[PDB]
Amino acid sequence: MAEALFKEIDVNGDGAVSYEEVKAFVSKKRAIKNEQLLQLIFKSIDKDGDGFIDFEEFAKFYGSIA
Amino acid sequence: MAEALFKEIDVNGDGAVSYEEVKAFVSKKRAIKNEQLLQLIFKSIDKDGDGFIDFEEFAKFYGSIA
Amino acid sequence: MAEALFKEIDVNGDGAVSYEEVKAFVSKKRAIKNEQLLQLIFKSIDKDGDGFIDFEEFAKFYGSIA
Amino acid sequence: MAEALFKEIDVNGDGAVSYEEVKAFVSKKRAIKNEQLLQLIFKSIDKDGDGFIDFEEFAKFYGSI
Amino acid sequence: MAEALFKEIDVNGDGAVSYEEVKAFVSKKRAIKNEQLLQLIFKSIDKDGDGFIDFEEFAKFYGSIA
Amino acid sequence: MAEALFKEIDVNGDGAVSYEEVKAFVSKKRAIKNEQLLQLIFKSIDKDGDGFIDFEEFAKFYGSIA
Ligand SMILES: [Ca+2]
Ligand SMILES: [Ca+2]
Ligand SMILES: [Ca+2]
Ligand SMILES: [Ca+2]
Ligand SMILES: [Ca+2]
Ligand SMILES: [Ca+2]
Ligand SMILES: [Ca+2]
Ligand SMILES: [Ca+2]
Ligand SMILES: [Ca+2]
Ligand SMILES: [Ca+2]
Ligand SMILES: [Ca+2]
Ligand SMILES: [Ca+2]
Ligand SMILES: [Ca+2]
Repeated sequence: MAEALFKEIDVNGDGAVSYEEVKAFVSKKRAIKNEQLLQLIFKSIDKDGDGFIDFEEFAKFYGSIA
Repeated sequence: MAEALFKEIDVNGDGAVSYEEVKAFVSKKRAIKNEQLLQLIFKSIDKDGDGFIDFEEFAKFYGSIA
Repeated sequence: MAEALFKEIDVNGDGAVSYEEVKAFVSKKRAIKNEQLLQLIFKSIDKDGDGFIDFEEFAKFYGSIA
Repeated sequence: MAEALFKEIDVNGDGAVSYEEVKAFVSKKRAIKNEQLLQLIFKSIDKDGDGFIDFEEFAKFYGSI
Repeated sequence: MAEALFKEIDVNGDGAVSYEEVKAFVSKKRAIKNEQLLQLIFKSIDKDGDGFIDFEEFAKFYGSIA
Repeated sequence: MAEALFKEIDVNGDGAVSYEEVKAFVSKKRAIKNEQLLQLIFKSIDKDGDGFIDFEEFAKFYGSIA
């Protein structure tokens, strides 16, 4: 929704989005999306869900990128 | 023109472009392009040209993309 | 192979790949690839192999973009 | 909003987002973005707003970029 | 070292890799990688494995990306 | 140079660059730039300049990046 996005970009809440706030916001979103993708990928490799990739989980991932 | 393009990369003026000067140039050019693009987008949203994006301007922009 | 790669990624040598480890490795590898490509490009201009592009080399390159 | 977003990827209105609709939505969204950008760029070069870039306009623009 | 990859690129078996063979290979590999990634994302959201994202599954996804 | 560029973009030769012309050109130039880069890489691997990569050239390249 238009209103919430505005409030999030407007960090100093003065009701004017500056160029610097736009730039910060775009960088922040890009960072968040890249971190989300990497976690999604990690969780896909970590079959047994324990937070680590063992050598057998790894080996399976690696043969399968084909 | 040839000299001018070389001089732009050769930031310490020694008449030779080092590998670090190439890397720095490739970064600077990419950063300039991204600034230019972002500034252009910004200016397109900033309908009254006052250097800031107000909620009204922001709603008009959000609405006309999706 | 998978083995060597697992070892490379497992920087702390504890036999497990952590998410922090995956992040480090992805950043490392991205950086290496960029550096390889920029080196390959630089080497193709640096015709005498001395580690600098001189103006003559530059003009041979600027001259040839066809 | 999750419904708004869902209802948009779900092109055929069957309440199910297929893999093909994901792939199409991703492509569509990429296309629209690029077109919008190219529109802005063009407009920025076409100072007099006549719908064409003349060599005078192209020359200015070739200045900065 | 490199033999399997060279043979995979060298599609006509002449013991040479041509520019067109390299190009066809790079495109082929890029197409498969983009497919594997998008499939991975899809599958992570399709929790019941039925090949569709239903509204519950999607809301869990979109909610989970904050 | 600029006029050479402008004339190249002005496909219909009417002295004006249209929006359709700009679109046509961006796709063209994108394609050209991607070919040019792949070409530069290829040429760097093809040490003997016969226009083909033989196995000993390929192995050398592969080793250099491994
Ligand atoms: Ca503000
Ligand atoms: Ca695990
Ligand atoms: Ca220098
Ligand atoms: Ca304004
Ligand atoms: Ca104002
Ligand atoms: Ca470890
Ligand atoms: Ca040199
Ligand atoms: Ca559907
Ligand atoms: Ca004009
Ligand atoms: Ca061949
Ligand atoms: Ca499902
Ligand atoms: Ca024309
Ligand atoms: Ca050769």
